[PDB]
Amino acid sequence: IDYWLAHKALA
Repeated sequence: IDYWLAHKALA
């Protein structure tokens, strides 16, 4: 992950 935190699948 690493980035996910500031990205997340969101929508």
